Amino acid sequence: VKELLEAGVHFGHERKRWNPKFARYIYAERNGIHIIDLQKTMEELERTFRFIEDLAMRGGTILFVGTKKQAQDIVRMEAERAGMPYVNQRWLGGMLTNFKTISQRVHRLEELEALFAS
RNA sequence: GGGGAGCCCUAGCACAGGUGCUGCAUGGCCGUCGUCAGCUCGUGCCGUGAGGUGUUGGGUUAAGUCCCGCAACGAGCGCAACCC
Repeated sequence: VKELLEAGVHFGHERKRWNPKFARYIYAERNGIHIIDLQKTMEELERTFRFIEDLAMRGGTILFVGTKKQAQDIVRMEAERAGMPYVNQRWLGGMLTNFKTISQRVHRLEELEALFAS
């Protein structure tokens, strides 16, 4: 499934503007663009969804942050079904250092919903 | 009959007074740049740090007025509004 549906439509891309370490995950580089090796993918993927299975089998959440048309749409959609918060918007500065600030904004938006129903 | 009080007279005294200088010792009060849109606070991030950031970028407005971007998210005095 993973390997076989992946060759369905995605793998390698980008014109040789490649970061060193990333190309350790890479086989070939031809036809003009790199070729992703689905092996290391599935390695880091059994690992990934092991991590994800655990963290989801004790409750905790993780984000979906995507801000490029494509990605953007999907994330929010999936997020709603996934429950978890989505960031398809300007990932604002401080969000994960300024928790008290963003929480200010939140409580105020809750208050928007408050003073709106009155 | 005198002493005492508001009460005026004269010497003496402590004093008043002076629109005499000093706005380069000052308050207060007006000017003026100028209704020009300007001066900053808060957590976070960048910078060894002074500090920067926010406020530099584009369209727009009477406007730091609003939008877009965006390492920031906002917040106060200004502009406006509450006043005639």
